[PDB]
Amino acid sequence: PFLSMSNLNLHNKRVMIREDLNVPMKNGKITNDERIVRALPTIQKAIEQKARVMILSHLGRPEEGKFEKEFSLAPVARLLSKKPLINDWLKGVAVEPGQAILCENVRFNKGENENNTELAKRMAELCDIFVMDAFATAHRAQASTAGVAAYAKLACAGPLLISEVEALSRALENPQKPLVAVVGGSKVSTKIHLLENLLDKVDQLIVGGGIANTFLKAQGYSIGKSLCENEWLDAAQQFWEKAAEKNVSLPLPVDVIVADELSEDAKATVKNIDAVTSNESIFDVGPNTSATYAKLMAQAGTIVWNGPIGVFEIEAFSQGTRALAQAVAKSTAYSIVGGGDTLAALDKFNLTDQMSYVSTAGGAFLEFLEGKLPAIKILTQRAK
Ligand SMILES: Nc1ncnc2c1ncn2[C@@H]1O[C@H](COP(=O)(O)OP(=O)(O)O)[C@@H](O)[C@H]1O
Ligand SMILES: [Mg+2]
Repeated sequence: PFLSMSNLNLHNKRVMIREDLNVPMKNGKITNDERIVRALPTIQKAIEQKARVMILSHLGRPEEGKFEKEFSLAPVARLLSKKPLINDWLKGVAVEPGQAILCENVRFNKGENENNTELAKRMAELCDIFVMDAFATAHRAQASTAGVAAYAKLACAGPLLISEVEALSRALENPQKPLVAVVGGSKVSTKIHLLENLLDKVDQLIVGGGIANTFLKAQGYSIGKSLCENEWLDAAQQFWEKAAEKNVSLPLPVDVIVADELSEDAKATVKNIDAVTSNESIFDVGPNTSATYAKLMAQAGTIVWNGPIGVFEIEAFSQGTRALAQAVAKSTAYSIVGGGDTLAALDKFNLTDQMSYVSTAGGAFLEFLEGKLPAIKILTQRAK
């Protein structure tokens, strides 16, 4: 699709690597460095080929033009060396072959967020080659993610954006069939565009949570005070029909666990969808349902899963989402998961390293599966 850092010669060149070093911080110190640990090899391969390395990154959300130490990449710069912070980097920097410097937070610059042309051209001035190695940022057009690549002598993607693209697109443009997609969450309305793209691709599709509750109500079931989006019932109904004529299996919950208050404390009751009374709510799938899911995972050649299928955070309402998680683990399909809350689940059940690929990207992960990304567009345009 586009050019890669592996296929380009970096000997003695000025190389500008955009990374996601946007780490959490507490009163001046780093609390989680997984992003640095992930970004390291890209920086090691550049140095090993004796590039003159300029490391580019964002941190928090500062006021453009207003320097504050709170959003300084200083602690990162110390933590990188252990594995200099350059401040006035736009006017130029000498960098010897084989060493690496970290430019100060790119979001300080007047014009980053608008993808200002002038700013971008100036960034492109400062380097021979630009390496977009920041998939978690690729879904927005900003001078440091999009503009710079538009006007840089030579532009390409780094190996991380490569791993992430390989995994996502592996399971979306020639999946080992059957492909199954599990999609859960609070709202149809935040995941409808994802459902649309996957519909043209999957063999089975499974909705969970709010989403499933909306679909069950579009079908005419009663679900009491369960979370649902009434305003998307027509959308859900029409999507159900589209699935039917494409022959995409779309099994809804046949049994659920309900309670009349959401807490570790109240009566959890396993029920047929028939039997949901007027002031109960659905918080999880039942055994019959999560056995149907368990079958499709076991038979799957590929799996894509975004969103827990019950209120897994409370313990009575977690059996459904664990069951599912375990099925994807034991399963032999190439599994791909993503989402803030889904990772949280995979962490709670300590099943994270059993999925073939875990995305930590959040929004860019989601927009890609929707079939929509500015960073990627330009990297190919330049490969051409
Ligand atoms: N039936 C339900 N009722 C209330 N909340 C739910 C229900 N199903 C799922 N949820 C909640 O929605 C969140 C998952 O939403 P979503 O953002 O789509 O997942 P992710 O962030 O993993 O992609 C979870 O935190 C979960 O507690
Ligand atoms: Mg659950």
